Amino acid sequence: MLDKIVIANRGEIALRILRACKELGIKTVAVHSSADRDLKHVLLADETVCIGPAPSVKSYLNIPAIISAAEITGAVAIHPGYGFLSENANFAEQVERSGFIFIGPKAETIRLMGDKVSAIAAMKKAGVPCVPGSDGPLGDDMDKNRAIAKRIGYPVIIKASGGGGGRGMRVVRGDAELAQSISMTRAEAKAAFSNDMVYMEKYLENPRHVEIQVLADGQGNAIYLAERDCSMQRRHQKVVEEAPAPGITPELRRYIGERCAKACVDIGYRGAGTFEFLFENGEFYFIEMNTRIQVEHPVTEMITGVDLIKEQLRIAAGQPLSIKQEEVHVRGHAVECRINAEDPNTFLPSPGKITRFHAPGGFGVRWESHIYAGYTVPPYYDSMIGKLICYGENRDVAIARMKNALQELIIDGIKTNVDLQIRIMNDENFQHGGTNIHYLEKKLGL
Ligand SMILES: Nc1ncc(C(=O)c2cccc(Br)c2)o1
Ligand SMILES: [Cl-]
Repeated sequence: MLDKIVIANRGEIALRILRACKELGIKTVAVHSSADRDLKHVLLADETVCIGPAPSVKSYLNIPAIISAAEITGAVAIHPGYGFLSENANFAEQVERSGFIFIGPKAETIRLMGDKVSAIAAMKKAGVPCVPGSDGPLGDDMDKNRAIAKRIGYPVIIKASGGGGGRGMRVVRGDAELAQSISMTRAEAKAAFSNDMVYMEKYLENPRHVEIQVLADGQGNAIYLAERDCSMQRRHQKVVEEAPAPGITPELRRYIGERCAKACVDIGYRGAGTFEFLFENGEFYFIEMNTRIQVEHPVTEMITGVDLIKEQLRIAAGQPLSIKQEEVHVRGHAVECRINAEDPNTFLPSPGKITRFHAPGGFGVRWESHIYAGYTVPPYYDSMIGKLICYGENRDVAIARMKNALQELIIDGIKTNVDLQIRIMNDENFQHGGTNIHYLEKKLGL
């Protein structure tokens, strides 16, 4: 087992990683900004290193400072969590070059998945179903670009190869808007990623977001741990996630899961990963792969019993996966509601001091958060302050427990989305299940 690790993150996920480390007897190093001295995981960590001032550029994105922290404490590995540097291939490369273990895949694999065009090409080669598309970058020849759109058939969507997560894209419904749509996507990608490469896909009107969780070790084992539906979104940010995805049969699960696991073997994947699919009319279409552990990982843990963070750490130490595919079984159902410190009318972050706090409890209730009474949510970071995860023997029980748990949850002193989450739980289309990626913004606009 890894002797000591740097937790290169903050808030709920840093606490999540800390708990996993403690369970495995791994010593913890909490690197934190000057604004995060009183984070719960920092207070619980074996060692702490302040790596810079509040702004993320000088702290949680500060590569030299994070690596120096690992050096000075005699740590052997770095867990990047999600966000920040978790998908930064240059960071992973530096970590390994500096002699530390990066908890994640090889840097080359991170780089591959950050290149949406080359990632699609690899998955298609591996036998994973992808969206009908350009199968390559679009050039400057508008005759060729029109020809690609015709072959695919309108409507189409232009996407940035350096983008992802709903960022950097526009829908084209005919020839008249094609040139400008390509030009604008190119410009925005250049400004945001210094990478103007763009590609084209068939536009799917009302798909669901269904993603497959994988784990792969260094012994050549690769498994899939069912799927999650993450369709409930505002401005491409997930609000509610659940596992398994409603309407997905064991046959479909097996079909798509086996292809994801096979792809992992082909590409030499290692660690946790997520294959994102658009799912429409009974068909899966690969769009992107995330290499990090994700925000929504706990719903998968609830239905499989697999502790995914502990698996990441076991994998990094050189241990094989603790479970085989034939030992992975979907049981029950889990729902996650993201708790955000946000204004209900503007949806802008609403930081400040929590005055009263009470977490829900009970059978099937899981609370993932660093927050406590008297804790100040800083303005410098993401609005998500907690995750409420409820499990039941079926979806209806999971939702019932979520409703009860949300009513027990007290967070005073700051504005939160608890009331919105309650509304969603009570929404008759959500209760039916299988709402598409556009549902929430439509519901709120009505
Ligand atoms: N082929 C394809 N269709 C839609 C998509 C998307 O990724 C997407 C996601 C969110 C919103 C919108 Br509009 C499109 O990709
Ligand atoms: Cl994430």
